[PDB]
Amino acid sequence: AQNPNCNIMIFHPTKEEFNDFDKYIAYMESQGAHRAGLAKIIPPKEWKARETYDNISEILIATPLQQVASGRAGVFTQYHKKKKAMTVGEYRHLANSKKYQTPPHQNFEDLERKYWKNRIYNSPIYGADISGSLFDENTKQWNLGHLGTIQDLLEKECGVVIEGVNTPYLYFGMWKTTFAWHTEDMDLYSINYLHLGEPKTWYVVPPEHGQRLERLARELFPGSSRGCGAFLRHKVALISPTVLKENGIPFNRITQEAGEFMVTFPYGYHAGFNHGFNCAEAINFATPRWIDYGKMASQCSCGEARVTFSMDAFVRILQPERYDLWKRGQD
Ligand SMILES: O=C(O)CNC(=O)C(=O)O
Ligand SMILES: [Mg+2]
Ligand code: NI
Ligand SMILES: [Zn+2]
Repeated sequence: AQNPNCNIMIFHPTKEEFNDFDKYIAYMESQGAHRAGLAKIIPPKEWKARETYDNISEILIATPLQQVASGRAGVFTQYHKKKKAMTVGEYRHLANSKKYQTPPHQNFEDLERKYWKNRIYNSPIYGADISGSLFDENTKQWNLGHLGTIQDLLEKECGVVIEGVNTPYLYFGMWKTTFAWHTEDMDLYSINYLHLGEPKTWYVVPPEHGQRLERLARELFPGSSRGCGAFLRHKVALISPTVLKENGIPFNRITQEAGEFMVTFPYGYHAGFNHGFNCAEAINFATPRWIDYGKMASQCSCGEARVTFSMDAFVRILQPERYDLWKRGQD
């Protein structure tokens, strides 16, 4: 078995190997990359996502989210308070203000220590979940707006044509902005490209050990667990690496820098934080190997998780027994 310790693997494809996206994902999996739940892909030196980022300031962040924490430094939840709209140029100036800017630090490890010590005492503002793309239309390789759609993959594997579309999302971050512990909708893959700015640190649990993380979460968030049998779908819970280590939960960590891709694999729980002002683009995708994970994915039916239009068909076809209850949650 390849990669039996479930380490995060880093890949350096050549420009020739960067042509065929599906084939390269399959290659990474042949080397055991999926066992980690997360892989890094460094593009060939010939490749670029677009020519420059000099003209992005007028993009609108319609609903910036202030991420307010509750709990203790290593075990907390966050809620999202909606703020007034602002442009990317306004948000960058805010990120760089004395109130929000990254503190002085020695290296990524020192900054990680400061994040876990101090995150709860601040409320950073995240420009998350903005439909759109920063890839140039002429970028032919690993263009996250030109991938094969999940609806087409389901149709190719299973023969059933379904409604829905699959488009990318932009994330504008600042110091301490946080993504809570989660797997993707319907335990899909994700791919994330860090277009510009400061790094993003990731934590990940191997898919084979995801249920260990879920059992810890039920212990640590006992009211949330009584409320919902899949409350990590709410995407609000944070647990620090120190707490994971104290409870014996297998996990790994890695820092993504500008110009790098990350791929998350089906049922790979992940969480993390931004180091300073940045912009990432991400989208979900599927392969043949995903189908069995989609059929088994947990679902929130309490009403909190509320998701996209296109998830309806995935539940309806892959999980017909659950469909009625899940849809009640959505309505
Ligand atoms: O970048 C973020 O805030 C969160 N991203 C992801 O969870 C992802 O790409 O799967
Ligand atoms: Mg602009
Ligand atoms: Ni994710
Ligand atoms: Zn729920």
